[PDB]
Order: sequence, then structure tokens, then C-alpha cells
Amino acid sequence: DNMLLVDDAINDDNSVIAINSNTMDKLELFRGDTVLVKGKKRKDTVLIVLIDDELEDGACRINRVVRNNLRIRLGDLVTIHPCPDIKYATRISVLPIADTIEGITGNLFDVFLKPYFVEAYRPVRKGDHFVVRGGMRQVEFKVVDVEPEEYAVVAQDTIIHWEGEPINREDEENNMNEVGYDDIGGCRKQMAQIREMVELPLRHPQLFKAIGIKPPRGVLMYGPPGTGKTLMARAVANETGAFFFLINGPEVMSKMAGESESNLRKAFEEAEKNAPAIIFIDEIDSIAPKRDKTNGEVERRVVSQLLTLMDGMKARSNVVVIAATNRPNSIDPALRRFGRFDREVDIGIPDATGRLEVLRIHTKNMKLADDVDLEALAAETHGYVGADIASLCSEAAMQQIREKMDLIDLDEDEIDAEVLDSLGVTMDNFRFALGNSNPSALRETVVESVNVTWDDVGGLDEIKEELKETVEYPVLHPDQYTKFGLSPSKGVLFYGPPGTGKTLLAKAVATEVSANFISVKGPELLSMWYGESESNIRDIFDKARAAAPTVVFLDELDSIASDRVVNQLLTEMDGMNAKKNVFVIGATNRPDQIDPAILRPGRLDQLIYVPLPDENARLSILNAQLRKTPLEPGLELTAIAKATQGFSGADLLYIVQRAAKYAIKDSIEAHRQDPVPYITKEHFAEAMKTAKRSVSDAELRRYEAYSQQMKA
Amino acid sequence: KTATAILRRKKKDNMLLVDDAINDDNSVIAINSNTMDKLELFRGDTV
Ligand SMILES: Nc1ncnc2c1ncn2[C@@H]1O[C@H](COP(=O)(O)OP(=O)(O)OP(=O)(O)O)[C@@H](O)[C@H]1O
Ligand SMILES: Nc1ncnc2c1ncn2[C@@H]1O[C@H](COP(=O)(O)OP(=O)(O)O)[C@@H](O)[C@H]1O
Repeated sequence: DNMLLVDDAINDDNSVIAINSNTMDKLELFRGDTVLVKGKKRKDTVLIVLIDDELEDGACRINRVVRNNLRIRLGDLVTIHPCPDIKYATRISVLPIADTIEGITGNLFDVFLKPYFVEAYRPVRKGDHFVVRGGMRQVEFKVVDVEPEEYAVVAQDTIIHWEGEPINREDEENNMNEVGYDDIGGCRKQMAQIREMVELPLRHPQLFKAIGIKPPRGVLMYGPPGTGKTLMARAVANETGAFFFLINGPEVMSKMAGESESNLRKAFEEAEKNAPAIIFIDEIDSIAPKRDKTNGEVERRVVSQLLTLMDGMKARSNVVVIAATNRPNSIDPALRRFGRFDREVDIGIPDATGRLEVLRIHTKNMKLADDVDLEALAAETHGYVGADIASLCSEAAMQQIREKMDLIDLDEDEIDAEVLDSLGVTMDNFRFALGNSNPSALRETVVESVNVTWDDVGGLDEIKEELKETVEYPVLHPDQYTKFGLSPSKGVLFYGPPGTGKTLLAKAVATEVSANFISVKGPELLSMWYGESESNIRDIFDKARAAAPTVVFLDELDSIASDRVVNQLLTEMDGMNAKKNVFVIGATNRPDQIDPAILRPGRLDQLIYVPLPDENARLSILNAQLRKTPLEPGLELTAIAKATQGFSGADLLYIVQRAAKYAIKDSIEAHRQDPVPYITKEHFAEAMKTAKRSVSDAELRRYEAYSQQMKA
Repeated sequence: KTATAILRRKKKDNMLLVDDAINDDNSVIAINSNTMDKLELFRGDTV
């Protein structure tokens, strides 16, 4: 309860805090004694306390400048401590800021020396920012150095130094050394995992000694490029507050032989000296790539030196190693063994909420126009990693500049600020920028979340119940199976007509158990067979393990039944431990090319037939499609449902699409010559007249015969 | 339409047309008094 609520202060004094007597009573503080106020992200200050009975109990009085220095907002909670070790400063060095001295020249140091420090005894601390009035300006300076440590008080006898040059303000902000949790969004799970893996060894090492265990050291986070891995590592390191020493893979690999070993040895030794510390790496694959493809001696010696350093790490030392790599399996396998990088973390493409949070964070400084619907942008952006969102914001701003530049002339070296006042990004600019982006993460197998529920499935109730019993129960009821000893099945294979709603069932099942869906289309398997694709099925299953629980989906599994990929899939699937929350769902419209070994126990043994939707199912699917496009009042879909015997969900969707296209064409013609913002009966009549069936009756007979034979 | 906005240059009065001079003077250039009046130019001042 000692935490006190931050309250806005009208007075601008930078070293005075006015509080009610009850505030002192709670902490038993004494009048005339400075106090230490600590906020967030290792920010603290020392202030002289005053008694102000007007302020209500628990309400403080700190000027906005001090709150800005502490990096806190109004109404926040700050910890208050006494200052029994109050000390005065002997030598303090401070330098000015150039942008703060614009409009007035001369040396204001002597001007401010006496008036602002005439026995004031204002407490000072490293990095403090204080504003003093000179001439017609209010100039703010920073506390470059103070001695003796740690904070001290500004006494008259203190010697003030001002020999130096100005330093910009925004330069400190852009240093990137100060980025808290507030600068990251959409990675709650990964952020929590990293915090629990790093903080505990460093912040509270005594726990492991109490329980008698060697704390883990090797942490390895991997994900698609431009996903924020470096930003997350930097943020967690700054939050911890331990000494941080980064190593860039490209930098280390860029120096002649021997120099790299020297750099690594020096970095490791220095980190050991300053425990607690955290060692971070970038593109660890570059320095220690797969050996089968790079047989050079240089990479071998570098990776061996790294392994020796990792092994030589002492038992008791607050040091944690982190690494980043785009491909989890590209790095040399030797680093994945016990006593090395073992705590693996997977970062996937953020979902709608994650994209919304990232977009909110990035667009916190731009002059957004009046109409901004970031929710819609998040909904449209599917498969966008954070870097692409930043690029989108930059491109939209550039488009706004293009729109507004014609007013100004670029030949003149000066641009009127009144024009700048009008700068603002409109929704159309964001639409255009979204049109001119180039997402690339989605093009490869990446774990992403899905939010499809059973409602979106038009029927197949029996299949729903059977799949629930097969999969969902052991996920949340393992104790029952352990008691009865029955092992849980994993391999479920859907067979039936194409476009009958299989991927949707897989997504629904994945969403049921709150697991990360993974999609691997047949062309990807074919490319892996040809070897062109960088990824390998080993990588797919490793990511699935690291992101457990997960649902892997194999679309068009018959396309590879190629024998090498079949054998590799069999080996990986069988080697998987059943108790793990990993499930494989296969899809195929030709349940004949599949090799018999695929149907063995402990593999894709469960077979599920997918029938064509019934009239009720077709009606439900039609209702599902028509959610955002308005319809003619009184429209009846029963005729459409009854007239679509033998149709598939995809065929009905195509019918809806062509009807909507006809409606839009009619609207365009009417506008040329929005009186019709919806569809009417005539469009559906046209569509049904243009109807067909993607599956012939002979195929239905074949599937029915196969299903009956399987049943028998 | 607007993607080429930067390329075009806004028009302004100070830009003037080029023609071969009747006289042979090099450091001396002559303009109509109307141009000086629009630009408030006078005699005795270099350009
Ligand atoms: N929450 C976030 N998640 C992802 N990217 C973010 C986030 N917030 C900001 N960014 C942007 O993402 C980039 C930071 O991630 P970065 O590109 O360094 O990741 P990376 O590709 O994993 O890094 P590395 O170079 O170490 O391999 C910057 O553009 C930053 O602006
Ligand atoms: N129960 C269902 N049966 C058939 N189609 C459905 C069902 N539920 C939804 N759909 C629709 O059918 C489409 C199926 O697309 P797709 O996944 O390409 O075919 P399939 O699922 O047969 O592989 C989806 O766009 C979806 O809107």
C-alpha cells in the first residue's frame, strides 16, 4: 500500500512535492526530509517534501516536467521511500540543449547559478531534466554527471561544470535503449513465456537454490522475419534492468579469422564480470549455419568457439543467453542439446487483435485524420507481420504527402508551417497503401490463430460429435484416459467430394481446443519433394511441437501418393509422442492413392466421410454467406435450398457471388443512367438458371460405394 | 494522375523566357520596365 497515486500539479517546481500530513503519517515521514519517488522502467527521483493540507489524503503534487522525466502519466502509481542517507553534491556537470536555446544567445549558466541554487539544496540525480527561466525563454538542461554518488543534493559549495557542447533531445528518445512492454502488442503468450524464462533466473535466483536445481540458460526464439524478435528481446532486457550486450551475427561473421573469437571471448568475459547480465544474438544461423551446406573451416571454428564458451559457462551466474533465427532447423543441431539453447519459443503472425494493437502503437504520433477505423484495417490485414504494418503506415503518410505537395513548391528551401498544420492521413490513403503492400510471411508455413466455431459449420452434427469425442476430450480430460489407460488417437483423415467444407471443420476443431492451426497445402509438399522449398516437413513438425497445442492440416495429401516425402512423413508422425497435444488432419478427395502404411495404427487411422450438405445445411450456408450484403426484404431462400440438390458449399458460394456481381452491374448501369444497394429476386433467378454441379452422379456413386465398403 | 505530382513544378512570376540579345553585352541583361514594376525592380541593382 505505500504506492501513491500520481496527481497533476499546477505548480511547475521541479524538486518540490507537496503532500498532506496523512501521506507522511502513513510512511511516518518527517518534515524537511527529501523522499525518493520511483515510477516505472528504472525511473526514480528525489524531491523535497512540503506539507499542503489543502491536498486530500493520498494526493501528491509533482509538476508535469518531473513526471515526463520519470516516464509516467497522470493518475499512475509511484512508490515512495524515505531518504535517511541524504547527501549534498560536491561536483555536478551539466550541459545545455541547442534546440532549447534557440532565439537567445549567451551563457545562461552564470545567470542561473545563483538564482536557482541560492542555498536551495535541491536534490539531484543522474539524468534529471530541470527547466530554468533565462531572458524570455524557459531552457531545460540535463544532469550529465553528479559526484559523489549516488544522487546528492545541489548545495551552494557544489562546483558546477558547463564545459561541453549541446546534445539534441530526440536523439536520446531514438536510441532504442528505452522500450518498455507498452511498445509491444499481440504477443502476450510469447512475452509471458520469455519473462518467466528470464526474470526468474535473474530477478529471483534464490528460488532455484531453495528448490535445488540448475536454472536454465539457453533460450532460443524463432519466427518469420520482421516479427519483432529483436524488439521483444530489447524490451525484456530493459525491463529486467540487467546489463545488456548485443552481438550481431552479420557483424561477427564480417571480420577476418581470429578477430571473431576475440570479440566473442571479450563479450562473454565482460558479461560474466557484470552479473546479472543478458547476452543476445542476431541471426545465430549466419554464424553457426547448417554444416551440411557450409563445409568451410571458418564457420566450423566460429561455431566450435561458441560451443566452448556456452559449455564453459559457470554454474552460478546471473547470465542468460538468447538467440534469434528465421528457420528453427537452419542452425547447427549441436546447439539444441541439453545445457545449451533448449527453451524454444515460437512467434507466429499476430491475429486480428494483435494487428490492431500493433497498428495502434505504431500510429501513435502521426496526424491521423478525423475518420480512422483502425479496426477495419486490422480486419482486412490478414497475414501481416508488424514490419509490414509499419511499412503500411509509412506508405500511407507518403501518399498523403503526395496529395498535399501540389499546394507547396519544393524548389524553395522553406515550407510554410500553415501547410504542415493541414497534414493528415485519411482513410482513402490507408486504403491505397494497403493496396500497394507486399506481405510475404504468409507465403510459408507459419503458426497462426483461428477463431472459427461450430456455428459456421452447416450441419454434420454426427461428425461434430464424433470428432469432439476423438480429439477434444483427451485435450481437457487426460485424467480419464490415464485412469482407463486408453491411448489417444491422433490421425484423422477426411474423405469426400471436393469443396465440401473440410478446412472449415479443421479450423473449427482447432479453435475448440484453443490450439494454433498450421496449414500445409499439397503444392508445398510437392515443392519440398523437389527440394526447391526452403522448409522441410521436419521443420513443420518441429514448429508444431514448439507451438503445442497445435492442429497440423495436410490438404490434398493424395497429391504425394513421390515416395520420399511419404516416408519422411511416416517417420516424423510415428516418432511423435502421442501424449503430446499434437494432431494431424488430412484431406483428400481420392482415398485410393494413399499407401496402406498411412492407415496403420498410430497414424491416419480414423476415416471420416464428408457428405454433401443437406437442404437444411444448404439453407444454413446460404444464410451464413449473406451477412454483409443487404437483401431484398421478403426474400425466401427455401426455393434456392430445395433447387440445389447435389450442390456443394463452394457451388452455392459461387452462385451467391455471381448474383451479387449481377446486382452490382445493375447498380452501375442505374447510376450511369445507389437506388439498388441490395439484391433482388431476378438476380437469384439468373444465377439458378446459370446453375450446374461440380460433381457428377458417378463420382457420388463411387464415394458411396467406398464408404459402404469401409463400413463393412 | 497524382503519382506524378512531384514532377510538375508550380508556376511563379520570377521565371523568365530566353532570347538571343541584340546587344553584345555579357554582364548586362535588359528586360521591359513592366517586369521590373511587377517585381519592383529598379536601376543600379545587380541581379
Ligand atoms: N509489437 C511489434 N511486433 C513486431 N514488430 C514490431 C512491433 N512493434 C514495432 N515493430 C516493428 O518491427 C521492427 C522490429 O522488429 P525487427 O524487424 O527488428 O525484427 P526481426 O526481423 O526479428 O529482427 P532481427 O534483425 O534481429 O532478425 C521495427 O520495424 C519495429 O518498428
Ligand atoms: N459444412 C459446410 N460444408 C460445405 N461448405 C461449407 C460448410 N461450411 C462453410 N462452407 C463454405 O464452403 C467453403 C469451403 O471452402 P474450401 O475449404 O476451399 O473447400 P473444402 O472445405 O471442401 O476443402 C468455404 O468458403 C465456406 O464458406
